[PDB]
Amino acid sequence: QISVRGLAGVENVTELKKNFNRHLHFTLVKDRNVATPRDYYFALAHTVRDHLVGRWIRTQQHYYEKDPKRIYYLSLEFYMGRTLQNTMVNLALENACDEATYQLGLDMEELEEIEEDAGLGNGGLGRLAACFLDSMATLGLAAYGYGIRYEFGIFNQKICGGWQMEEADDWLRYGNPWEKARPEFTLPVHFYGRVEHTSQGAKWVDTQVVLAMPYDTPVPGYRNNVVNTMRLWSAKAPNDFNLGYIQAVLDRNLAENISRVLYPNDNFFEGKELRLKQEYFVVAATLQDIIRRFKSSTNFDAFPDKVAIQLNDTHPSLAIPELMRVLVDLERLDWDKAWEVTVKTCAYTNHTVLPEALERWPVHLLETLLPRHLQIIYEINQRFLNRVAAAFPGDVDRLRRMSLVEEGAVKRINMAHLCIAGSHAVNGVARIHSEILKKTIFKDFYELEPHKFQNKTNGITPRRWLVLCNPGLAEIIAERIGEEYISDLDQLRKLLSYVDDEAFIRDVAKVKQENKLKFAAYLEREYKVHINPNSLFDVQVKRIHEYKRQLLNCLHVITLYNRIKKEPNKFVVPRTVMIGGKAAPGYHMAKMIIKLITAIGDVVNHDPVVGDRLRVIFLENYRVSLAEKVIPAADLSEQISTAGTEASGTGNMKFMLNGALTIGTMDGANVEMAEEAGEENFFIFGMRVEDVDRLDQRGYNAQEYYDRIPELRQIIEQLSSGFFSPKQPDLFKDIVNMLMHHDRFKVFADYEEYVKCQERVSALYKNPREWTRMVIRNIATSGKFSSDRTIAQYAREIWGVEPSRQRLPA
Amino acid sequence: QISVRGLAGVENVTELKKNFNRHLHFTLVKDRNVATPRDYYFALAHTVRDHLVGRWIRTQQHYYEKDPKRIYYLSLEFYMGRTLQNTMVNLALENACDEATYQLGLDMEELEEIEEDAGLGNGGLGRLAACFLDSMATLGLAAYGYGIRYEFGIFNQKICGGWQMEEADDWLRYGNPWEKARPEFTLPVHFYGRVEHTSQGAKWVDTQVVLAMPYDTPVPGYRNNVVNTMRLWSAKAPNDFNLGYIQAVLDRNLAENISRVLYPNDNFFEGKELRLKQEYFVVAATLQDIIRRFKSSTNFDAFPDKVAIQLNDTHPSLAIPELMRVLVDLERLDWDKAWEVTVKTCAYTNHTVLPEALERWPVHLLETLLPRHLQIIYEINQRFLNRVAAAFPGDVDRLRRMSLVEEGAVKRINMAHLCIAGSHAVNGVARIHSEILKKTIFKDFYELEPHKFQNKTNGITPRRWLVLCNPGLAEIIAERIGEEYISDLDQLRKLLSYVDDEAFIRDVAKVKQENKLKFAAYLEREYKVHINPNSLFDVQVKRIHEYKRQLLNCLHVITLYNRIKKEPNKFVVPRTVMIGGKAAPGYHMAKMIIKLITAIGDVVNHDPVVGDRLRVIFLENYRVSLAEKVIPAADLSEQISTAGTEASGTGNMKFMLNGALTIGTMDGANVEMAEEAGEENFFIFGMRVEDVDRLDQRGYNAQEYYDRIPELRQIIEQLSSGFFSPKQPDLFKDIVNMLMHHDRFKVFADYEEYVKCQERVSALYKNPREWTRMVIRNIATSGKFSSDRTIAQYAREIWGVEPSRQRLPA
Ligand SMILES: O=C(NC(=O)c1cc2ccccc2[nH]1)N[C@@H]1O[C@H](CO)[C@@H](O)[C@H](O)[C@H]1O
Ligand SMILES: O=C(NC(=O)c1cc2ccccc2[nH]1)N[C@@H]1O[C@H](CO)[C@@H](O)[C@H](O)[C@H]1O
Ligand SMILES: O=C(NC(=O)c1cc2ccccc2[nH]1)N[C@@H]1O[C@H](CO)[C@@H](O)[C@H](O)[C@H]1O
Ligand SMILES: O=C(NC(=O)c1cc2ccccc2[nH]1)N[C@@H]1O[C@H](CO)[C@@H](O)[C@H](O)[C@H]1O
Ligand SMILES: *Cc1c(COP(=O)(O)O)cnc(C)c1O
Ligand SMILES: *Cc1c(COP(=O)(O)O)cnc(C)c1O
Repeated sequence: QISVRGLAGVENVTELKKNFNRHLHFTLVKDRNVATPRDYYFALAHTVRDHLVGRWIRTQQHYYEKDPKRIYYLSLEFYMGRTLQNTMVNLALENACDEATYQLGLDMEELEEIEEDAGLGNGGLGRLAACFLDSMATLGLAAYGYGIRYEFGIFNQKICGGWQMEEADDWLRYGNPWEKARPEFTLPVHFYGRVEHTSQGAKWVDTQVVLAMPYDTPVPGYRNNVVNTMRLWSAKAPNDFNLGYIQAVLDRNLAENISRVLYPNDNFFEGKELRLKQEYFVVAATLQDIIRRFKSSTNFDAFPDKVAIQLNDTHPSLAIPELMRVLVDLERLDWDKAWEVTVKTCAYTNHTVLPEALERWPVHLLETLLPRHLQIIYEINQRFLNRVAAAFPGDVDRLRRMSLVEEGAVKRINMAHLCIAGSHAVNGVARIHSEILKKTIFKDFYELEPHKFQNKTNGITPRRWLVLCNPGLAEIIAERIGEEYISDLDQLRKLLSYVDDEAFIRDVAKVKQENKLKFAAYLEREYKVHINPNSLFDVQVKRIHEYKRQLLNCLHVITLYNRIKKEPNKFVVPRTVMIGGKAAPGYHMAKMIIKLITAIGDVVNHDPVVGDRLRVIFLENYRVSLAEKVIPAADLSEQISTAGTEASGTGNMKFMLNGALTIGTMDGANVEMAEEAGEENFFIFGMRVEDVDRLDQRGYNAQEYYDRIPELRQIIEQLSSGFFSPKQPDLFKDIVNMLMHHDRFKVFADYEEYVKCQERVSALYKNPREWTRMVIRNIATSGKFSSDRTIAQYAREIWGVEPSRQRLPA
Repeated sequence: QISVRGLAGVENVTELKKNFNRHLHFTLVKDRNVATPRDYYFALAHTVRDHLVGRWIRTQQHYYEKDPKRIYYLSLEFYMGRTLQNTMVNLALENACDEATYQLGLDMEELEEIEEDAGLGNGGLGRLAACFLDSMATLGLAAYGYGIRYEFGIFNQKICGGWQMEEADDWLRYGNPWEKARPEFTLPVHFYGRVEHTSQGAKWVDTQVVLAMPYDTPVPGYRNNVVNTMRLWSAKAPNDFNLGYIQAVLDRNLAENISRVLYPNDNFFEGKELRLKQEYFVVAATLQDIIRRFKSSTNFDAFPDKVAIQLNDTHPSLAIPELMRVLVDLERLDWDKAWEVTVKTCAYTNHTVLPEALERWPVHLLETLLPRHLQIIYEINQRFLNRVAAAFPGDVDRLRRMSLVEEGAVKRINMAHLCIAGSHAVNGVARIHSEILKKTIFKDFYELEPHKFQNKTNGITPRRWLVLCNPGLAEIIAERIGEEYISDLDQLRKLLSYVDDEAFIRDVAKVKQENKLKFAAYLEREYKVHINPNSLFDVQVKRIHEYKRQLLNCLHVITLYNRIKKEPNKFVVPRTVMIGGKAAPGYHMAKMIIKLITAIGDVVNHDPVVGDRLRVIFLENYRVSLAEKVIPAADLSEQISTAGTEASGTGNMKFMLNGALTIGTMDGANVEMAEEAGEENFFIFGMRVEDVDRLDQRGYNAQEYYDRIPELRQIIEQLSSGFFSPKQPDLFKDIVNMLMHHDRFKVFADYEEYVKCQERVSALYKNPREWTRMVIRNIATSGKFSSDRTIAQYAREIWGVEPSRQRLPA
């Protein structure tokens, strides 16, 4: 149908049809008489999967022959989403499969909706890992993603009586065609025990053993015949575990619980033992795998020349002391040499400056679970602090600030401090964030070792986030500038010479309208909710957090409602306000915010005077597959975090690429997005980082804003009096109390500028031609935010490897 | 190589080779450079599996079109063993696969040894179910085996310091190519809750739900293109289960523990809640499946015309009240009609008369777990006892004897009584056993309903137990009488005209010698134990039980040792005495018996004066795959249970078919085996059932035998003094105490006759020609003991269906 989806050659279509029928018969044990849509999905998945095999085997043997430096990306989260369409896109099989299925009497888009998301992440950090894998394969790097195969990913969200309910994400129930179990490569992981000091160094003895069984998933590059590997570890009990008899067999569950479920708390670090076990589990199994592969190429001087380990936050930070443990205790290297190798091997990426999110493990937990690692951490700390003392003589407070060990009621290990000490490179994820790290939380470390600190601005893959989710836009771009931009996104700059092109203006607006119509139809069919497709689609989708200020959006919504009620017969630009995202199960305030959004909808959506001029919808179960639907449909992207709190954001980049305009603060990557597009093409409002600092020095008094802004006062009175909860008048008392007395994120301080800025959005939307021209200026300058750019920078500036767009033979 | 293994056609071999290579590549994601023997096994399994698919689909659609009466075989145990060779045998693919693999540079026999046994049973009862499935498919019956997919089967046995150690049988670790998961056919099973009595009958409410997910395994008939199904249920938690958050997800393990492990206690009924859950789990899921299939052919009058349910012991006895529950509470049938349907549908097979093995469930357990079923059981009991009272007026003691409810400290439900009341047919498993049921434990029930009581003598499948395990014997038989005997075992009678045939005598002896050489080589390679292949192979393999009298065998072994020590320079017929079998983990005496056997070996095997004249070996980890190796190698089959205790035995039949002579009591099927072969061709010794009864009336005094038999006295003195345990002199005090004071199975009473009979065995073995002639007379009369005969009798006399050897189109 469309060019970017590839060729549907007669020979290919014929072969796909027969292989589909072969799998339906031999693999699924079904015929066309009893087969269901799910059976058809699986037949197609197996058919497409077959095309990966040759490339997967030959990519891996190519790495063995050429022996390049290997990149190991360690993460507790990989937010992959669906695999079928992405695989077809990267193999140029989409049109051929569409034709093959069509000739068999099937709708491929219907089959695609059957696949479960691989939801092995919470949000941004997990999705970044996924985009990175796609980019590393596209750029021909010898890269491996290592993580945990959770039996249950991020919970499915149900909304019941306006409240979030959590249900288990049983994503493996029907099987996973994309993984290959590798039981033959199972490795042991050790826990508990004790340290014995002998004549020839320390020995870690009397341990309990859990087995790590790998499952491999192919990661195809974009049309370069490269297929890399994501290896996820699953926990298995040894066969003599607990070996009255029945109970011993049942108790195997305790060991296997390590890989059972993803921790869904992305707001607040909780020092839970099971989480610590998960972190060591992935680190210990992965490092054994790395060392084995290195030995199968005695001398560890060349280790950092052949191995790079990237730590996705501090979650896999135990890699540092584990590598030291193996090198010192098992390989018998001297400490100084092992440390040199470790530092040159490891690099650390930070994703937030919020203090409550930072990992600070109680010493007593590490003492019991990982006694040798604690001893190694203590030794690292002493040697590090001796360096600090030598560089800054007499600065005793610096010594306590920089220590890996934090004193207090309970002693804790600061895992970020461990990561900085043990890595040759530390990076933030957007320019402003990286600067904040050097000026604030890691200031002391920057002063000691300035060369370690870098920036790597985040990005998104244009395969999933344009070609896959928005083929209509990809095609109209391809018609003008060709197909090369898909792996070279900077080429989008060529679209600037089309800003006054009448045909292109019409085509861009048409694609958006089609996407909006499709999403409006999705909402009616799956949820029975009615929306006006002609309204401005105002979208805020992301995890629910106070710092992300969904509450500020709520205040604007109520403002618009109140203004309509005051002047009913005055024209306003119609809006559909959509808010979606999951709340961490133990985050009370976030759960209250969800209830508020639904409560506002209950009032607004049923007011006859409002009509179709304002609609408020909570998008249930926001996840990767839903993002792929809603982002192409969006007109306005809400990126409204308090300046200095969102490290980067990546949803922002997805919206920019797909033809939405952005209303945002100068926070995270918003700054660079505005820099690329031009400030005149961005709806920028509110306090800058410097303004927040000034307010903190003075003291934030929310009462001041309440007293001076009548429209804000009305909203607070409505919330407190029970206007949005008639049967439970004091339901939102916690929200009001927080806003008035304990608001860390200064919601009231940005209220006036936000509402005014929103008025300017509505003004521009009244002029469809000028709206679309500004959209074109955004899409055309989105090139910097390709994860291909991000990965090329990691490769050149941290890992010491050169990317390549050269094809492997098919 | 050999005729019975089929043709190796050029076209077939070529196609098998290419499909092997296709699976190694696409399915296993390997090439010949990195593939291991295990990978090669899996490639072959997938290749052979492909040949089942068409036949499996067309068999099932054939049953849908013809709509014959369906047979449902309900069992908690299916002892299947390995599947690869059996599938090849039944599809006539063995020679072709042998050639295909040979041309690829692989030894098929080496690949076959990689497959894990499906050890989903304890012994005889579980293996009977497996042989029955094979026979039902071979006889063209529309039959379904229903059971539980245990994650862990019967434990692997390790011998450490002479003691049994148990380790988990993790049989699914590398995957199971023979099962097809059917998640789409998942059904709910209900537990706990309470009964509510409304205007329109009882309702079972407030239950907890566990899901039953089926896995289907193909059961191929012998070269008739029939492929039936074994459906095994796996336990799954519902997605809202327990739905702080983390714990709720982890707690899903509690529901899923239902299908975790096979109970290994085959000696003593233990009223454990988890076992009760397993029994209801299989019954509830199965009956829903049956009713659904019946409705997809309103009127349940035709139910017994279309459905037969066979209960393998009382383990699935809850089928009776569950069927009543569905018919009365859900379908709204009146009680009397539902009861008529139930009785005509169900039949019960008993497997033991030992009181401690009979299921007697505490009422309090059923009250809590299955409150509606208990109410139904009470109603069944009242109506049944009203019938007893009408037939035998004034016989008050008969009423308490026949009650389903047993009074005492704790009230219990006798599940055997439930089965008899609710079944139209009750059978024992050998003629003597069936007679014992009518004269003793079920005497009252036989007097009330004599027409219900039947015999169905057990059998074994000649596919697994001759063609598969002993191809050399199968071939020499086939050379004389053709191939038809494999599905018509009565044809073996034709071999009687070869008893004086010099060529056949030589061929039978040669095959035995080859089998003995092969097994002697197996013992050296896998266990490093040395045996003399020229010695008489004296074998007792079966689960360790006091009633099976491994201890009597032990006494004979020590007798032979003592006689050698007394007269060292006298010739004795050399023997290798092999004893193998698992003990239930909580059966102390059985564990002591294993230790005794190894302790005897430790003394006997290292005595220089003995030399190679006597060797005692404990065969570790006895299981189906090991039985297939040792049985063909055996000269003497030990079947020495106390008369009246072994219901049938089936190991006895396996040995008879494979050219061993039998030393045995007149117990179980031994009686019929001796009847078929002629008593002159069997080594029969010891008390008959009548002799045991006489001794019980008088009182068994072991001291009498000890006082009157000097050779027995010596052995007891050796055991007590610490001759077989020098460092732990009183190790065997428990065994001596039991034998002297508390022996339920009268070991001493059969000692003298046993030793004398064993002397006659040795005498015959000195004459190779006459030994072999007697062997021929045994093999030639083994035909009755085909499970094809057994199943034909069940079909005609219980199920009301006619078997067929007619082929389905390929
Ligand atoms: O597709 C699958 N087929 C079989 O397991 C199967 C076909 C067949 C034919 C005859 C006899 C036995 C047979 N068995 N299995 C799925 O293969 C998926 C993709 O690898 C797995 O994720 C999933 O766990 C597994 O259920
Ligand atoms: O997604 C992020 N963090 C987590 O998911 C997270 C789970 C967790 C568990 C325990 C302790 C800490 C934890 N954190 N950070 C995002 O990471 C994205 C990728 O850099 C950024 O764009 C975005 O600004 C940032 O908020
Ligand atoms: O044989 C199997 N192959 C795969 O799972 C597989 C091939 C492949 C190629 C590219 C990308 C992904 C891929 N995945 N799976 C086994 O299939 C067996 C037989 O059905 C199962 O018992 C067992 O659980 C399962 O591991
Ligand atoms: O194998 C048998 N029984 C069991 O495995 C068994 C497990 C179990 C658990 C709880 C309660 C009772 C239990 N029992 N019985 C054999 O069943 C065989 C098949 O009929 C006979 O040949 C043989 O004589 C007989 O001993
Ligand atoms: C991109 C993405 C995110 C990250 O969004 P931010 O707005 O940058 O926090 C979270 N969840 C999903 C499903 C995503 O796709
Ligand atoms: C046949 C068989 C049995 C039953 O043997 P009996 O001697 O009849 O108790 C037990 N275990 C296995 C593995 C068998 O094959």
